[PDB]
Amino acid sequence: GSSGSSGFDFKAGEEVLARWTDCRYYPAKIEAINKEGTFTVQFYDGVIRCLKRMHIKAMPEDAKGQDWIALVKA
Repeated sequence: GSSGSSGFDFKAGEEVLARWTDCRYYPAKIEAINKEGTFTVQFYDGVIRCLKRMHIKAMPEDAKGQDWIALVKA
């Protein structure tokens, strides 16, 4: 526990962040899941590589927009 539960949904075509040859994170998307014991991903440049879950993260709501966090009905 002690780390939240706000989301964990991952699928082929989902947009994500990943660590690259450069230590900074960058906008990417999932191309495949467990297909080669790894997560295949594609970057905005068009390049495709395979990584572990330990090098990939879900992007924030600020990277997508039009969210509903703390905007419940009344």
